[PDB]
Amino acid sequence: GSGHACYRNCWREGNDEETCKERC
Repeated sequence: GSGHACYRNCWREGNDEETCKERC
């Protein structure tokens, strides 16, 4: 769902895992 969706876009755009785990 939306957390996962968030996370894939966040990673896809170039952000690291620690950033995208915090964002999403």
